[PDB]
Amino acid sequence: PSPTPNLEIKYTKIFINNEWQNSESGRVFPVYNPATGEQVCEVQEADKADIDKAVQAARLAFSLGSVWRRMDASERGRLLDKLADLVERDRAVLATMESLNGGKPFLQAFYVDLQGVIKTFRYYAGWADKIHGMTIPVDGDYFTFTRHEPIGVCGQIIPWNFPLLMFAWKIAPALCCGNTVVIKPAEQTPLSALYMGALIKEAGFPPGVINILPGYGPTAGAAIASHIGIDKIAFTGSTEVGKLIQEAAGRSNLKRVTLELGGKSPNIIFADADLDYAVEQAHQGVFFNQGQCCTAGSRIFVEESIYEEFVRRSVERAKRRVVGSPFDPTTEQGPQIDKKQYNKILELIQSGVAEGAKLECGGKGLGRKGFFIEPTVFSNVTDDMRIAKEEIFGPVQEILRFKTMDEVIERANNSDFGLVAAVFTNDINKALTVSSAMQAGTVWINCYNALNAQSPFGGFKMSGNGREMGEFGLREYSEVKTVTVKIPQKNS
Amino acid sequence: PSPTPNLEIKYTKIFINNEWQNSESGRVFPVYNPATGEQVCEVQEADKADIDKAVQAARLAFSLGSVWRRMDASERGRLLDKLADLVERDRAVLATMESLNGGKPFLQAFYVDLQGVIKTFRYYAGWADKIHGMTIPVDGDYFTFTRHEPIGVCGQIIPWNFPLLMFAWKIAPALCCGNTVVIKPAEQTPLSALYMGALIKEAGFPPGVINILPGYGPTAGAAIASHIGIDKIAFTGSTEVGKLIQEAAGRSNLKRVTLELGGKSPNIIFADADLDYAVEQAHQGVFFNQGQCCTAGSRIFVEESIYEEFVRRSVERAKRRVVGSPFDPTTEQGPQIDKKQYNKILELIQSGVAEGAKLECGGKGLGRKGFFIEPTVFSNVTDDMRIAKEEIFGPVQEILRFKTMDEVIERANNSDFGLVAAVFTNDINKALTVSSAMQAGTVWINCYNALNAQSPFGGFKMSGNGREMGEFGLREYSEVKTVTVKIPQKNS
Amino acid sequence: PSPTPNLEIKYTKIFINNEWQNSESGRVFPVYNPATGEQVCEVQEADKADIDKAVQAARLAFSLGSVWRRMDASERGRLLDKLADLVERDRAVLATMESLNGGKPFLQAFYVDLQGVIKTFRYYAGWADKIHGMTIPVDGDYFTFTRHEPIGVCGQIIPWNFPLLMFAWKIAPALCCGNTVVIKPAEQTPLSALYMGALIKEAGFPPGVINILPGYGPTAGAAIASHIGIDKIAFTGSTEVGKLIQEAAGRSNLKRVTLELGGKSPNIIFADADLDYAVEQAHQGVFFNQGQCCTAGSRIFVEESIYEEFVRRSVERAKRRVVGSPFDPTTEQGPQIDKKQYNKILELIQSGVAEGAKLECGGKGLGRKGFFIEPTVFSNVTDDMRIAKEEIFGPVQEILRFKTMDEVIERANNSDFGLVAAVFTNDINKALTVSSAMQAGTVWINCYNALNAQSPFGGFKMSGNGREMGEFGLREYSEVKTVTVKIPQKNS
Amino acid sequence: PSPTPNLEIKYTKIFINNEWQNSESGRVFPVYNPATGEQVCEVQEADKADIDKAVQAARLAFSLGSVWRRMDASERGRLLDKLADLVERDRAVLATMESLNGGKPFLQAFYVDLQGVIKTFRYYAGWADKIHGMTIPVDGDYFTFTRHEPIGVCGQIIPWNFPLLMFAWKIAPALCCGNTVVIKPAEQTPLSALYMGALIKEAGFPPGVINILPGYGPTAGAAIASHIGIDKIAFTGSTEVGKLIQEAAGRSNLKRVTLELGGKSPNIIFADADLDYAVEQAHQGVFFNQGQCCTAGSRIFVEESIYEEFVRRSVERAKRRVVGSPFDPTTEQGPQIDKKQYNKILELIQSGVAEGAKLECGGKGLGRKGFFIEPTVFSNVTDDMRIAKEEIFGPVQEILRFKTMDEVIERANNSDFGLVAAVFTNDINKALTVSSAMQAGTVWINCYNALNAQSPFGGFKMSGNGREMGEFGLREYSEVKTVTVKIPQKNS
Ligand SMILES: NC(=O)c1ccc[n+]([C@@H]2O[C@H](COP(=O)([O-])OP(=O)(O)OC[C@H]3O[C@@H](n4cnc5c(N)ncnc54)[C@H](O)[C@@H]3O)[C@@H](O)[C@H]2O)c1
Ligand SMILES: *[C@H](Cl)C(=O)NCCCCCCCCNC(=O)C(Cl)Cl
Repeated sequence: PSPTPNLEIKYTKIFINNEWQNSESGRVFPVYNPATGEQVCEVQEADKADIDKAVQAARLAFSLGSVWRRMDASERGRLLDKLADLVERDRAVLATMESLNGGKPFLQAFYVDLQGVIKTFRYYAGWADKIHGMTIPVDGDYFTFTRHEPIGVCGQIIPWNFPLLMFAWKIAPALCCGNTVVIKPAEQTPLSALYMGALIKEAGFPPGVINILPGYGPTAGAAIASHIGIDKIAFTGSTEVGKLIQEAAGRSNLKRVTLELGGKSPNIIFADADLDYAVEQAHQGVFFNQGQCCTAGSRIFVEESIYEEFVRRSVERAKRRVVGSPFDPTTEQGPQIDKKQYNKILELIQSGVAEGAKLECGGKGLGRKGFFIEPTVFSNVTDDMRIAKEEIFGPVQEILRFKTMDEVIERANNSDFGLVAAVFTNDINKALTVSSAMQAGTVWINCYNALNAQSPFGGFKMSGNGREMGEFGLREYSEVKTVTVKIPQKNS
Repeated sequence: PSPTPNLEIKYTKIFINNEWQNSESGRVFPVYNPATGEQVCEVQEADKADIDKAVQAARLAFSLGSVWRRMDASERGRLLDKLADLVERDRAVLATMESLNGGKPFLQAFYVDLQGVIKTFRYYAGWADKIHGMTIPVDGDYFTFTRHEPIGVCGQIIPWNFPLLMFAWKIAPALCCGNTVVIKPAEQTPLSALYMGALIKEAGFPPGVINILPGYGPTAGAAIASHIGIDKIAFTGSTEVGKLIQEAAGRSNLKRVTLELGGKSPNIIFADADLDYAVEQAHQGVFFNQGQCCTAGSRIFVEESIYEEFVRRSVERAKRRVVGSPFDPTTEQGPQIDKKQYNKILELIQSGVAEGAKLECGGKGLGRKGFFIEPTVFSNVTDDMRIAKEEIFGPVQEILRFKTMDEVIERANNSDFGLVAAVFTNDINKALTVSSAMQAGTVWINCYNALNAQSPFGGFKMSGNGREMGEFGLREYSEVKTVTVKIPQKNS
Repeated sequence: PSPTPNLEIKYTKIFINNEWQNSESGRVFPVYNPATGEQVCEVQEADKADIDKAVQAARLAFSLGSVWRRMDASERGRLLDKLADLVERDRAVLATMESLNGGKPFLQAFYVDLQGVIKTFRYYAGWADKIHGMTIPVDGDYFTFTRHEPIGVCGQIIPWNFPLLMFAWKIAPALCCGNTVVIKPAEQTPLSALYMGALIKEAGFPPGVINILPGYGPTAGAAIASHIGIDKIAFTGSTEVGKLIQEAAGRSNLKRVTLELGGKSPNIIFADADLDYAVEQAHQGVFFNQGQCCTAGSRIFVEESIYEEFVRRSVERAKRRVVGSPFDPTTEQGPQIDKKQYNKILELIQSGVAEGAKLECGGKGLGRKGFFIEPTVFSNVTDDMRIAKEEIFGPVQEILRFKTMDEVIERANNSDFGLVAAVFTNDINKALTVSSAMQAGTVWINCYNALNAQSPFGGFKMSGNGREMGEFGLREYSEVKTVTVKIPQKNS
Repeated sequence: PSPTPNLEIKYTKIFINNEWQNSESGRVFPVYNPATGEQVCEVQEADKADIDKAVQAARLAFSLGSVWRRMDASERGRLLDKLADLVERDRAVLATMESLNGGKPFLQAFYVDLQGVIKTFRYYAGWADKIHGMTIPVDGDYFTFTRHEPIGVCGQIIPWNFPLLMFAWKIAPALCCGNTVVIKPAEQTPLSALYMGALIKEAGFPPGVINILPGYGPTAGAAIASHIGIDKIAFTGSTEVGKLIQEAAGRSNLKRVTLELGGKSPNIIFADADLDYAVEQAHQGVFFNQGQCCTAGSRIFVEESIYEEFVRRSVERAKRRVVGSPFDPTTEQGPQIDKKQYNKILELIQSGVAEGAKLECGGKGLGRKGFFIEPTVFSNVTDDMRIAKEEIFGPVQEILRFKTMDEVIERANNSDFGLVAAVFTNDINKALTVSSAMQAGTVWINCYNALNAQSPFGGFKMSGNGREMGEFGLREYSEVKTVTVKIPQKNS
């Protein structure tokens, strides 16, 4: 596959009730190509007034007796499958847009992100008519059952590091369960979300079931978080804003909250691991998607006896990693998303030099247009360094050494985060002891970043709450109702 | 059974690490009998310094390799069953304490509250070794499974209207899942919870697994809600404090939050219901437990053709309702909990008279000592009256009229609350249509207040977040971990 | 839609390993049109040697490391969805074939049977990657989980009354779970099953995963039931043959057995039912599919006070029921399947007259070409009559009267069968009491023959064992393996 | 604990409807001590006439409106817990009976069998009120739910090798689900089951819910298997009789059937296993319970490089295994059950010698009284030998050698049985590849005979049908009913 030549950005308006609208204020905001710094287009800027219009449309679409509420659950599923068909048809267009707008190498957006999007919609297409309540053998002369209903209007806020994939992760389970949605893409990367609005219309979703509101965080995002007519919010982003979201839910209407936030995830390499394999997994585990990934394995603990060789191989690999234009097929790493993130990464790199970590390679920006940074490897990292504690979200690998299993379990768990973890060993007892002891929502054994539509994902500790993907991803998008019926005489 | 004669209050200290402790400040606080106003005893007053000690004890008991972590899940269940046996042995003592301290008629404390306590422990005793994760047929050469682990240190805050029962509702699922607990009873009603500490020690729970911290809201309660070493908080109480709890969770450490809060629940009586049964069920649905129940059916909608007869019968029932000493076996209604609640009820009664509802009977305090209120009935209630909107938590029945099913569904659902609802009709189509349309966590058909250990309970909208009881109550007290193992070759 | 003009039968051979094969013996057997008696075509006649070759192909396709075993579960689901797409593409052809071969009115095969086929494949397409095992908190220092594996080679035998729909009901869950299949359509109706083999190949199922073996019962069917290389058998047909199947499994290799067999199902009409609706539902409930349906409501019990009016309305409806050529859009009822069934029906009708049931209308064959029987209604049926006890499988309606709920529950359950039951009443207490007391696998309330892909179906008593459709339909097609791993130290 | 001095055998009669009855014929049968050959007592001999009375009693106890059918599910659970309490109270008496009657060393009966009995009853006590049906979001305007009802009268036939444990495994899930039971202990070992009747009466089960019918196979057992009034049969015993049971169910009334039958289970030892641990586990895995265990690891495959050392260590262990009086605390191995089993073992030992296996030690009877056999080890066993294919059920260990993982997987799976399997290795990849490839219902990794009340258990292939223990054990004892209600308008 090749990037779509001369990609037209057709959809730049607010999507409400299946109609393209200007912002109430008339304001628009610029969207950039992070690889060149040039403006790609302008987009209508949603603010609190547009959120209120979107919530009203989503609320009306959810009303008892509406098309969306009366629809067979199996037909909700068919609509998700139709949406997957349209994404597959437009796969190269959407991957080009993800590359252009988000800086991802086009072939990675096509084979990773877009494959994840399609598989997510197809997976949840299958769940819609398989969401079951229960019947319960309660005490007394009663018939008791549960109804698993949609919650209602779900507000969703997503970040710039996986714009389209996070859009799909959020709307697929919500729609699977029968909710309606007001979703706010990141101001950096609204474009593929807006294109999805055109596919949502083309697939035949009833108006108001999905409303897409491009805009800034403190305006549009905060309006969603505090809205008294939104029943549930899902947020993926920084831990700092996660706190604000949960606080705003409590101050407003006690909407249900799920969060996916930062990580500083440990990747533990025992001396019996295959080094060809573990070095490459650990390299991808921290450098994938320009380092802009919540799952980044940013604390690699390596057993002492293989530490020097592991560092040696990792440095050779980082020095070889190809940075360049996202449309070039040889590019492995594109730019960071913007100047703020670029500056944040360099400041943390500078703190690592100042705190005495060993800079093995990289450590500087490239002098090109856009926001490109050399693949950077630190060794001799220790637990109290800022780079060992703070999420970098950049192409910065950190390698630590350990001696014993009990020691590395303690150090791996000594974090306020707990998103993912990994252990590489062939010893069954160590693998299961370490994976059971990790305080993390996903633990990989002999792999890294193995995510699948079928398996739930989410944080321990301050990395978030709730799970996404899998069956358990549905639980955050339903409200349980118990119905208890007096009967004349109960028999088993 | 008879109230225990000359009940002495043996347990008045703070319970941490299975030992009885004085408050760090040295302060005690008085506990009163709401039927007489007399002081019953004094109890050690926990504050932030005591909460800090309790969290440390609970964290140590939760450490990997501890007695509580290593215990077979089936043996966690055995301990809950042993606790139930001890409650059963001491049922009269505990019911006497609930009557003396909480104002509940002794026979109701004995046959309702204590029965629910025993059944709750026995129910969750059976779940401990039946909490299952899953194995998942993910894409790719992987073996994927989930582990359902305890979260950690759970802080629990409970109110004064069901002191012992809410104690059991909170600690039983938490312990069943393997958590450790710091629990704060209401300052009005600490005594039965402290007695439970003695039984917890006698049953053999490891030290630090349950810690019981009597004290006030802004001191002990707020110290739990903002504690950075508490992983999860559960709260039952006012909507106003629930909002503060959820905000404090976001501001502090993003601890997981469940809430059970206010209600203004509708009870819908159709003309084809069994009338005398519906009158009695709706009477109990308002007046049970001195009206101090989150489930109170405080908006009774009666179809117009039976409205006058329903009111007349309801008024006759409320006039003969026996109000008196909780220890007297003829007493149906004890006092309200304290002067603050007493005054709140009286002011809402005045608002009902001022806004033109028809005071059919009652409406005043009874006697001079304690906090007794005449059973009160308002008819001709309309939806915009304060007594139709605000939770009263007193013995005040509100009766409204309606004409059509569509109308009453809309009016029932027009509420920021959504805790329970009921419909009385012999028509299967009406019953299913109304119960499916209610925006409430529990809907009763031809009954009211039918609560069972087996069935989940909780609020829609601002009545709460999450569910308690049943299998689903366990979901708030576990963390899901996904483990994904790379394998050489997958076969189905 | 309209019948495919001049339908040529393209597929007439045995389907093994995605190849079209002649019988090992060279023998063929004729296939007839039951509406004219004319021979439609000849089909290769499978016998024991052909079954043996098919089992070998299915076994090789199930080998560890094979394409079908290694495929992602989600990709097994995609293949079922592709098969559904192809059935939809060829819907009119397939409905024409079911009409020409089976006698079903074309419009019914198109809108009922073929819709069920498509919905069945699409439903199970969604389950394949959602079949989960469990992880278990066992006693001791162990990690225990379950794998739900396909059983292996499944033998399936289906009857002539729903040839294509039952073909789908059988193969869809078996393939969903990852099994391979040797399936034997009824000798009267092999044609649509053979066409499906072409679609199975076109969709891309690996060779040997589905093998289709047309032939006779005591030859091909018996060879499947006794085969020592078949792990599981599923049979739908007569109770008599079901007994032979279970016996043959015990005598041979103890293959797992599920059975769907006869019924004599009760349909209970209380005096408050809507007669316009209930008369039509009970009419369709006996007469659907020429009366050739296991779910037939062949014992209608009508409350005394509306019995005469119900009989009057039922007779009027039967007298207007249009019998004729299946291709005529106005036809409601086609012919019976063959002369043997035709003769069985008429002999039972004669038994009814001889035992004193009141023949209200019908009772004779129509005297044209083909096997057409007048729609027949008996009133004054009593429980001891042959027609009240024996499954007729023809267009014969039996109407009984009852007085009390206790009485009708006892008479309804006084059967060796227990496939289905129904109750028509608006009284919620009677509806739930009757439905709960029925000894039947499916109970309808205020409807009849409401079957859905999402709902499990199957018999109590001698109407069968196991369930089909829904999630539970999967349980008969997987084998549970428990894996228990010793670990150094368990923690919760 | 010590064996109970002066053990009186108090309960020797038939147990029907909670009454002790004489046999209808008047016959009694003798019961022997297999360590001495002496007669212990005589027991009333049930035959067809007694089965008939028991089925009538069980049917009446199951009728709608009976005490057992109306009981809260939670109270069925309380009765199982009470039965566990009484077994614990009488643990030493019951273990003395199992030792005296079954030949089990008393300490093994006390610490293994009786612990399993108690844990089984306590586990299923917790399931009774947690058996849930589902509510289902079907297509069309319907409300659909399932109820999981008890099947009815369950016949249960158990063997002599774990008399009390198998009695508990059978009646616990049946009663949990609400069935009634007619259970026939083995003629060799009726005593502990009859004692359980006294405890069942003492615990307070309603009359007729459990009926205990001591007697022989072709008389009492065949009467159960053929009974037209029994809904379900469960049988544990020989493969040959299991085939007869399944055939008899087909011939009689199509009762549902579960079977636990023979095994020839493989135990695979890789060179990288912990060798001394593996030797001891594999020794217990074949010699436990006098070798009379369906799970016996009677094909030990040892990787060639550790084969000679493994043989030498296994021979040393067998030569020191203490065979002697079951009441003696030094005894590890008691006698075989009776003269028939003794002779069958001796003949198979001769077969191994004749066919060229290396007799390393043992091979003859021990002493002159009772049925004691020397612990016997064969090495250089090959797959075609009779001792490698036929279940011995005696203290005969067989050791085989292998070279590759692919080879040992193929040889382990080349069997008509598939009850259990095990693999010993410290390599995670080999452990998971082998366990996934095994055609067996339980696979242990680095352990053997790790059985737990929480884990389901049962055979692949001819080792049986169905699963026992765990949640899945309940599925064989419930009947699923789908209830589908027409509703005016469906909303999600
Ligand atoms: N996958 C993730 O969890 C993820 C994604 C992006 C960034 N981060 C972390 O965040 C750091 C900073 O990046 P960022 O500033 O773009 O993250 P961010 O949290 O500010 O932005 C994520 C989303 O939150 C919206 N948002 C911002 N402020 C909001 C507010 N006050 N109220 C409601 N919504 C608001 C944003 O518009 C965007 O849609 C990064 O360095 C990284 O460490 C994590
Ligand atoms: C005995 Cl199994 C028998 O005759 N069964 C057929 C009953 C068919 C009822 C009408 C067809 C229903 C079509 N719908 C479906 O197949 C749904 Cl997908 Cl379950």
